[PDB]
Amino acid sequence: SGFRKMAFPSGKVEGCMVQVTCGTTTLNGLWLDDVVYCPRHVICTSEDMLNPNYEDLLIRKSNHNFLVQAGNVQLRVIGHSMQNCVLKLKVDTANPKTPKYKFVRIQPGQTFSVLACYNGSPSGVYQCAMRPNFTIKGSFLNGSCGSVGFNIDYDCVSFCYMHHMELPTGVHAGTDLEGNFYGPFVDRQTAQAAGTDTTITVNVLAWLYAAVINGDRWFLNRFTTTLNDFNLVAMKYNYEPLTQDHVDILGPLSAQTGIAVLDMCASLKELLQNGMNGRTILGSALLEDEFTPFDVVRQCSGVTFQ
Amino acid sequence: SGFRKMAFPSGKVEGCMVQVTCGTTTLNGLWLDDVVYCPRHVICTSEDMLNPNYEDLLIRKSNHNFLVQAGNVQLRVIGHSMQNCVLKLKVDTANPKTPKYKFVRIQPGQTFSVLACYNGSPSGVYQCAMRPNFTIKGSFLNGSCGSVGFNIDYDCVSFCYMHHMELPTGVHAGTDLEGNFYGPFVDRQTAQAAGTDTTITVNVLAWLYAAVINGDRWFLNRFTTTLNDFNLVAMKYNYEPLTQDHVDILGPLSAQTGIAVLDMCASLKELLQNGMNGRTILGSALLEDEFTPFDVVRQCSGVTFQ
Ligand SMILES: *CC(=O)c1cccc(NP(=O)(Oc2ccccc2)Oc2ccccc2)c1
Ligand SMILES: *CC(=O)c1cccc(NP(=O)(Oc2ccccc2)Oc2ccccc2)c1
Repeated sequence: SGFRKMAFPSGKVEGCMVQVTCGTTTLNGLWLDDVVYCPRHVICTSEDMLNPNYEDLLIRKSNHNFLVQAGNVQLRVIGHSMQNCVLKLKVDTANPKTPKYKFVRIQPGQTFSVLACYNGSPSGVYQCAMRPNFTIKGSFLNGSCGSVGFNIDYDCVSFCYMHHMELPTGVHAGTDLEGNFYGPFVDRQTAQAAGTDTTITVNVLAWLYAAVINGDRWFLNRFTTTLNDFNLVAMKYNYEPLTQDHVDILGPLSAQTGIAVLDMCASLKELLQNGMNGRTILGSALLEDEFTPFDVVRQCSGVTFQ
Repeated sequence: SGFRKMAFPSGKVEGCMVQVTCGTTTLNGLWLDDVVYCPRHVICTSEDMLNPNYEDLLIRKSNHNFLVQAGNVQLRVIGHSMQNCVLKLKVDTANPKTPKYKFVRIQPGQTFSVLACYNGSPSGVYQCAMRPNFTIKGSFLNGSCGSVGFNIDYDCVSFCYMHHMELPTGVHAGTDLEGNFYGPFVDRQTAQAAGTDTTITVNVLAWLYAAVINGDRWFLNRFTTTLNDFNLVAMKYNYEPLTQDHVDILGPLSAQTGIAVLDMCASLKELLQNGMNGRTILGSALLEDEFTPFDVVRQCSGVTFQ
């Protein structure tokens, strides 16, 4: 029993984290095989905020202008190239700790673990979600860029996020590991702001199923809803539309608990319309939307506490 | 910016996790140097619930009745002893991945990371606190006992918790790494229940300071309180008494924000008496008490967003 915001064990990623320095700029990089991946921001100077031209900035650099430090070992850079908003530094040594890995570009509503790092040293691990507006609500201080986000599946690390920047609302923006930003953001000092965000409906429903699996049914009711009428309510509360595909995805949790998906939708509609009246669910007084259906199945028992 | 329930990076502990089997009972163990630590429950049989006599159960075992599996390598047990509610199995191989480590018995209100494991394989990492009633609100399924809790400080892992059992309210009980339970619990199938719990006042205050550091002052007021009058309110709301030592401990956060501790106490008193009125703090609609003052200082910037 119990339900926590749980991250993947971070060891396989810890062994990949390095420090990259170009001139006076230092940040984190990810060392896999003989390549180090890092934000291309590392070639920026103190003046290059407004409109840096990265191609122009990079042609002015040589391999030896890049310093890569892996623990107490300096790695020699033997090639460099830029791919979208990431730099790839070929080093003369393959990381002996490279895990089995993949690079994945995730959809909004998907969750992942973040290993926050400073100067190539991991500091903490936490779970977050790609928001519908393609920001993440992370916890990052200066020096954290190049920290990565990941999922682990049968010992294969799927990297999905590299941290670049903090927007004015305190939320975070970054790229996949091929350097393409999530969302409309660009790596330049221009007015950029998070777009209006929405609540991830399919994840709220998954977490209501987690609450039931764990033994709690207070918020359930005798009603059902059509998918159309639910989505009318959802739209009113700034929730994302629920698709038939989402309903399909919630199938296994529905079957484990015996609660039809559209019946849980009627539960959620009542919760939106009436609030919680001072009660909690899984120890929260708000509806939680940063657990996917897969996350619930992974963490919860396969046997419901009936 | 941002504030998350952050765990320590778990790699140094992952490399220590093994599987221990005695007869038909299997659970997790912790391999440090040439010793494996595990719950003494591993020598229990299917019938030994009510009142097992562990000394009697153990004298009936030999070294070879214990099977220790570390990845795909079997470790040979060459000695065994029991210390309180843990077993120590001397193996013929020192763990080459042993980190610098210590064993610590923590006070209630202290936090730590848990690496949940099954069959010696880590599954997830999360943060929790030793509650005042000496349970933890973990996330554990069958097979998780022997999973450990830990803090990391300058590459030294301080182990503080080994998981044993789940109580009827779904909260969790376990030992320090020398096998002494936290709380009054015993490892036998007898009616045992969590005692009434309280909210960890000094941690709530730390988290209010985190909210201010991150840029949010809505809940502040122009009032102060004496420590005595605050504790009268605290006692009324099932909060723990605040001591002058706690006030001292909150000194650095007070100094970083310019908010005297007793002024933050007046804030908290108002929040208890009036509720939040639909507002949130650091994205929570409840007052959070599983961040220590040390946790806040570690995660937050050293510069307040004024
Ligand atoms: C650390 C890192 O990798 C990084 C990546 C992108 C952007 C930034 N900092 P920022 O202030 O923008 C730049 C400044 C100078 C040179 C290039 C980019 O990020 C930012 C934040 C909010 C709005 C606009 C830009 C660091
Ligand atoms: C897995 C493990 O290490 C462990 C440690 C202590 C207790 C248990 N299970 P439990 O049902 O009690 C025992 C059963 C059989 C033999 C010995 C102990 O735990 C428990 C839970 C709630 C009330 C009382 C006991 C597993």
